Amino acid sequence: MRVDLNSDLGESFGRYKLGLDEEVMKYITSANVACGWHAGDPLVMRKTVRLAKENDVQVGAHPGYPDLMGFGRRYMKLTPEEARNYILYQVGALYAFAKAEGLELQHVKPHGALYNAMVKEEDLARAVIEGILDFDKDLILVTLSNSRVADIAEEMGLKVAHEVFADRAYNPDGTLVPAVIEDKEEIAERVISMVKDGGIRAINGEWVDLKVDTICVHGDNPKAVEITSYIRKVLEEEGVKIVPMKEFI
Amino acid sequence: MRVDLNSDLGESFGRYKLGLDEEVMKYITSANVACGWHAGDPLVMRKTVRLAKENDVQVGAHPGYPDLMGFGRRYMKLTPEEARNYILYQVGALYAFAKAEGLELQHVKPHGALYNAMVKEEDLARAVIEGILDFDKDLILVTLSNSRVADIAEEMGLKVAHEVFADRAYNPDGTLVPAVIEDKEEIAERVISMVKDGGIRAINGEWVDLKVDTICVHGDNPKAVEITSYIRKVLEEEGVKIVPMKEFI
Amino acid sequence: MRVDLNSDLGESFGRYKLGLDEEVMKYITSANVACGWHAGDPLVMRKTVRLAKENDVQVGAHPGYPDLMGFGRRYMKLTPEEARNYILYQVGALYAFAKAEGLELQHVKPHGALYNAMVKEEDLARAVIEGILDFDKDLILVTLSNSRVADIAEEMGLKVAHEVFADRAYNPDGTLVPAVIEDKEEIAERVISMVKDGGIRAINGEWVDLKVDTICVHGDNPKAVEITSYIRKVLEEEGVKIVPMKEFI
Amino acid sequence: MRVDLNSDLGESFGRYKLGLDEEVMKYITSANVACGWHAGDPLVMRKTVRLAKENDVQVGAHPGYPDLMGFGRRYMKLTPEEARNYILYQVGALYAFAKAEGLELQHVKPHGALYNAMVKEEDLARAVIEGILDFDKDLILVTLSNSRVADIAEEMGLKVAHEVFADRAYNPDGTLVPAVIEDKEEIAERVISMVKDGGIRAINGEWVDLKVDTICVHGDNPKAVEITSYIRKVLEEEGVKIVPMKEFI
Repeated sequence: MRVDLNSDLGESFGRYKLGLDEEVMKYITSANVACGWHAGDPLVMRKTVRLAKENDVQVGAHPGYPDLMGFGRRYMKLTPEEARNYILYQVGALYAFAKAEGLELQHVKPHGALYNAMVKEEDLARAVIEGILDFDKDLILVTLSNSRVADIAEEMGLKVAHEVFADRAYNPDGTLVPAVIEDKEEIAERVISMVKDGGIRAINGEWVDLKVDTICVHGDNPKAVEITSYIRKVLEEEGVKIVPMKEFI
Repeated sequence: MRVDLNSDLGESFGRYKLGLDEEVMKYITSANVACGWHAGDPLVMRKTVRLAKENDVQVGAHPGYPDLMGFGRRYMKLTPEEARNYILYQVGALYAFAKAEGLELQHVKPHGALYNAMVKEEDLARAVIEGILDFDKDLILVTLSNSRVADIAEEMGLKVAHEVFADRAYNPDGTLVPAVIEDKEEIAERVISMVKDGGIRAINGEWVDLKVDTICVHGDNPKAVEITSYIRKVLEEEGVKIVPMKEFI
Repeated sequence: MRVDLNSDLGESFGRYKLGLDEEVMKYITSANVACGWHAGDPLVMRKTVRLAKENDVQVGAHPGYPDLMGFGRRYMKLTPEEARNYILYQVGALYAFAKAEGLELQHVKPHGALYNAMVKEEDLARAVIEGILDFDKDLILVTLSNSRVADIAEEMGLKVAHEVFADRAYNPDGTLVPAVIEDKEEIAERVISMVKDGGIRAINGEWVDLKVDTICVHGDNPKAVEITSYIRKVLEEEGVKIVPMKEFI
Repeated sequence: MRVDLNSDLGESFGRYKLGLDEEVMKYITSANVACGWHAGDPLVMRKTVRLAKENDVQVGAHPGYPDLMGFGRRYMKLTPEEARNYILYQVGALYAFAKAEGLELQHVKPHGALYNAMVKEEDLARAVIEGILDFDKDLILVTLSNSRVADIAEEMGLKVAHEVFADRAYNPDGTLVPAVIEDKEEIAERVISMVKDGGIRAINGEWVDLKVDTICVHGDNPKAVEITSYIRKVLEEEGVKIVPMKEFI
């Protein structure tokens, strides 16, 4: 068993500090760094990439819609070429920071509403993938496990990592319900089911098959960091190899 | 005699078309593409880089202050690390587009107020140069001919190209007066003096020594494109080799 | 017969000049001034309001989505309270300029994608109307002639002006086709049919009943200004009283 | 003895919560609400104004430079007409929210770098005051106690409130040192000296005469709220009347 632990970092902006990046960076293998559009800024990006380097964490881009006010959690209708180039712009911006710190970008994980819209609109998913291919065909796309987005990525020649969410309730079709488990013990249970059994039961009890390459964890507060630490703890005890996506995708 | 002809392009934004990029691209050797902060956007950047590729024009970054409303022509007080990373962010953003089109970035020419502030503040000039070095130590910095900025670049190990302005009046110290010659014949005269004699007379008649590596030309309207075409015309007749900076810097 | 002529003005931004505001201001009765979100800025707003005052033109707000890059022509999913307060913010911003010039705001006409989304989503139309009511219950909402938006405005107690587009093709249901008549003679024909006959034929020939309170005209270029002048010309010859909405709504 | 207690509120933005507005709103008499340029947004503005109404707190505008990334703490060179209209825009935006909640704006207190720049540049101070006069000549300007800005306001016909900072060290000339007292007991001491003795000693021991109309207090965290509560506590014990500026300016 092998799995990657990813977390959205560098989500602070200007005067506002969001999350506990340095703390959670001690448990994850991959960081999805905001690119200044839905969150983050140059100073936050440089700091986050530096922290990743010091913690031996892989850096990937976390592009989003041009909506700071909405934290990229609101749908914006974009043409395919707009989405393609908007993704390209953000990946390049973050790349400069990885380069400045002697690191290489590993992946690209779209943020919030963009992530959700790609799952629902195949043309948008294709546009985003095209933007990634424009920059580096070796980049790994992080998307919803077993989703059509993954099939499209494979069809277009882009490596893809199937992402699961242990603290989120699932619908029978594999999509997430718009319930969020809060106790670390229960979350740990779900993590084990996913890695050990390749699935989890949906809110109606139906079994959902899941490909597990990476698990999204959080570090918004001490409590979240606590849960993340425990997830790592349990995975280690189960003999699961915790390694970055680049090592097995 | 050899010289590069550079022009600020991709200065359009959203709905607004600024300049005649495709037309002027036929006469220049280097394009300074806006990076979305003071002007430009992802679509404009992609289009401008594509046009450069088709016209065999070298692409360089034209970063500016985060002030769209002011077109980057207003001073903003930045800390050295802010300036360093703000430059890095914009260079990376443009790099993605050059990469997408199979091109390599050649230079970095700061825009408007940032360009002027670097000439006046050595600590700011150093911060910008550090940001460029963070990305690619092979990039060429375009700055005011014979200015202290050029000396600082050399001291820090960054190649630098001395820029002159044939349609701008000069002060005895080599800085530009905050008068803009309008007739192409007169502008052509100044171009010849600079390349042929390594200088020009200031507004008070005093001779100003100038190192001439690149000449800034414009394409804001048919008239400007006309002047630019004539400048190329006259330089050709004088036996001057018109080639991109990378070939001789 | 009476009718108002409105035009979207103050759509310039920063360095970019858009349209021929001063010229077209000589023919219209109402100006819809951008509020800095999809276009416009403080200087453009002050200038446009000053021009309206000098030309005895009524000023109204032209709020849009927070998307400068897309000129407010892209749908953004907003919650009802977000839309309500986003409208309120923009109306207040423009109000300050009307006040500074001794003028009172007459109306509110949503811009681009927001205008279109209101026609399609009753909850969004209601949210926008609530925002207007929050500021001044005497403001007139400009919306698509005979649309459900108008009925909602009436139900909520807000005066509404039915808007028609003489240079746009219509669908049988009263909505516009996503064709734009270009010859002023033909446009003039449509203007006459609307004011004289209270309707126009859709693209399939079916008659469309239209309430005509205000006609949207343009001034993007000399040609558009030419058409606008002609529209005024023909309306005058037909004995139609050209007056601002406040005089008859 | 009478004094107003003001605090910068509504400084949150989008996803980011800054300060403890509702808590500190229980001790102050005047709130300086951000206008969306350096901080704040429509939802934060509406919420803050609603909270002020519920706590019987006066609302004033807290305009700043168009620099979210820098939280308005960075100098930006503006022309007098730019500053005038930039202030006007923000005051109007906030006014809409006060109006929506049945409240009237009481004052205008510039934020961060703009506040500091006005103290240093008389032409900028004049431009800001002109912008306020453009909107409502009855608005009160909050500025540095005994500063030239206050004299300019008086000369231009705008009421002005002299502001002091009990937790900040002073220079002999009345300006603040770029030290911040942290213990509430010491801060309380300074508050008493200012209200009781009309002054405080500068860092070098020299007595500084101060006009005391309003005291800036904070609510960034429980500790700051604690200090603010204590300040109110001590002022009450000293028999000082704590009332909003409009009641005595």
